[PDB]
Amino acid sequence: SGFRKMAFPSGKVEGCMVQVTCGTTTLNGLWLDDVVYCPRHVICTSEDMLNPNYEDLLIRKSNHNFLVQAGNVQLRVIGHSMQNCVLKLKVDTANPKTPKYKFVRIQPGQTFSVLACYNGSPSGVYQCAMRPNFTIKGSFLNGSCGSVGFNIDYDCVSFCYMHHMELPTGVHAGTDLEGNFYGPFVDRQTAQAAGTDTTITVNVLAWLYAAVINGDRWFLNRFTTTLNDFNLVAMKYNYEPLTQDHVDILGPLSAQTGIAVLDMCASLKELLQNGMNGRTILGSALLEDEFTPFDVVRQCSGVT
Amino acid sequence: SGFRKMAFPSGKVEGCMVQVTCGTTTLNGLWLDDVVYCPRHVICTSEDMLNPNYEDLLIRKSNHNFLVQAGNVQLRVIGHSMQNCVLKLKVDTANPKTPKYKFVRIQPGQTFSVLACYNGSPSGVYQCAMRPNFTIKGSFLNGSCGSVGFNIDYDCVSFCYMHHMELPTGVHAGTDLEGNFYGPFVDRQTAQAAGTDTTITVNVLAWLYAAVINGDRWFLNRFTTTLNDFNLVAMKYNYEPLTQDHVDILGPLSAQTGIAVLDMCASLKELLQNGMNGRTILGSALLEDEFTPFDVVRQCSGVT
Ligand SMILES: *C(=N)[C@H](C[C@@H]1CCNC1=O)NC(=O)[C@H](Cc1ccccc1)NC(=O)[C@@H](NC(=O)OC(C)(C)C)C(C)(C)C
Ligand SMILES: *C(=N)[C@H](C[C@@H]1CCNC1=O)NC(=O)[C@H](Cc1ccccc1)NC(=O)[C@@H](NC(=O)OC(C)(C)C)C(C)(C)C
Repeated sequence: SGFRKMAFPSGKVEGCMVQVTCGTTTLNGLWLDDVVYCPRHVICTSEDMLNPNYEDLLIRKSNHNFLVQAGNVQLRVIGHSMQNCVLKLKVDTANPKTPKYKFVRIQPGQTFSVLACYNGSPSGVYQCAMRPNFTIKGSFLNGSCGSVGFNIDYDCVSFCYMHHMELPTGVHAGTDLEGNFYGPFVDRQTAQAAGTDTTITVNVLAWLYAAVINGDRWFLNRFTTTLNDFNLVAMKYNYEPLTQDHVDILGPLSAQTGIAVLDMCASLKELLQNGMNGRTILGSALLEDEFTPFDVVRQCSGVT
Repeated sequence: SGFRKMAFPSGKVEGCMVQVTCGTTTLNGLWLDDVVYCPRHVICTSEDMLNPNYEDLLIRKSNHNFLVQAGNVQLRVIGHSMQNCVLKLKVDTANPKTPKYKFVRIQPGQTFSVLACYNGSPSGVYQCAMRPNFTIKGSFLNGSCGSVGFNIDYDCVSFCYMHHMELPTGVHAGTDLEGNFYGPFVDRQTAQAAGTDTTITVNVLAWLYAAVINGDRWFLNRFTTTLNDFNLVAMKYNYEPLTQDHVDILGPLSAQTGIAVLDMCASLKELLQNGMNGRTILGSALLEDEFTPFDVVRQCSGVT
């Protein structure tokens, strides 16, 4: 038992990280087969981002303007192209540690692991959720761009995030591996900011189910609520309205525990209105919303 | 910026995990050079732990009673011995992915990463602290024993924990890699339990310094306290008394931020007495005590 914010083992992704240098800018790239993926802003100088014409900037560059270092070894760039906000550098060597992989675009509320990298080398791993405002609560410093977010299925790495920028409140925005930013954010110097960050209701309910699986049952009550009644409370306290689709994906956890989804909603509704009596659920004095229903099943049974 | 509970990249340790089977018991082992380390309880049946004489149990066994599987490959056990609560199985093949490594025993309050494993295969990674009651807040299921905890220096993996058992409150106890349990716990069926879990004061102060580095400064005040005055407040709210040694190791963070340690103690003292105004520090409504002063420096600057 016990329940922790748990990341995927990073070894498969560690073998894909390389360093990309263009001019005086150094960041990380993702080396899969004979292609290296990295943020396109690597071609900007300190004073190119004010009004960056990425097309003109890249047209001015050639292959020898891009340096790729894999550990101690220089990889020779033999081609380059741009796809949305991602630069694609063709190299003369296929990565011998290329994993089976997919490029996926996730929905808000879904989770993934981040391998934070500097100088093309792994530094740390942590678990993130794509917030409803399309930011993530990362930990990133100078040189971290090109770090990736991912999930693992069996032996297949699903890459879903590449890091580009930090917003004024210390949260972060990036793209999928096709270069399309999550949310309305862009790799330009405009007055961008994270909006209000709503609590992911279906994730909180999943975490409450995790608590029941772990023997924490004090918050359950014998009186059911309605979806409309629960949502009335959910708009206050800044929770996402619970949809029928969200009720649906909580089904497997409801069947496993014997607690009807609307009974758990009644429990959550009571917790919001009366507050937690300085009390812990899974050892936390707060409701956690960065576990999906699939995350709970994986950690509680699927890992075995 | 941003600050997250961050684990070390697990790839170096993933290559050391193997599966160990004895009788009907299957768990994980750590394969370094030509030795496999695993909990000695693997030699017990379901009804041997009531009064286990591990010496007699191991004397009855031979090499062919131990099966070690590294991925798809059986490793031949050619020797066996017991050191404290750890079994050491000599195999005929040295691990080709053996990292540079050390066996270390950590102090309470220090942190490490856990690679949770099942069937000798990595499942997830998360960050733990050795609690003052000598337990860790892990996430472990059946078959997880032999999962290890570690820190990484440069290229050297410092193994500090191997998982053995779960206590009634859903926390966990284990040994160092020499087989000596942390705390008063034993691999026997006695009425063991985690005691009161004290808050690691020096870690909370370190995290407050991390908040200042990240631009969170609202909790600072211009009035200093004394160590004795702070500790009077610290015994209430169940904080560890702050020692001069703890003040010492906060020195580098105090110099970096310009905030004297006793000024941060005054800030912490005010936070405990008046509570947090539903307010967030680093986006958390609570004080976090699972980051050491070295953890803060690593995440804020050292990773670059
Ligand atoms: C990439 N290495 C770097 C990562 C950030 C450094 C500080 N924390 C981070 O997460 N990102 C940047 O430097 C980007 C520009 C860039 C560079 C290389 C590749 C891709 C993108 N710039 C910023 O994140 C920037 N934010 C910013 O301008 O925010 C606005 C647009 C004003 C809302 C700064 C954090 C550097 C101020
Ligand atoms: C190892 N695979 C297993 C891991 C635990 C299963 C449930 N969560 C876990 O962390 N540990 C055990 O099964 C141990 C015995 C053992 C087996 C193999 C190697 C080493 C040790 N037993 C327990 O953890 C046990 N706790 C227990 O008896 O607690 C007392 C001693 C009564 C306080 C159980 C969790 C299985 C009840």
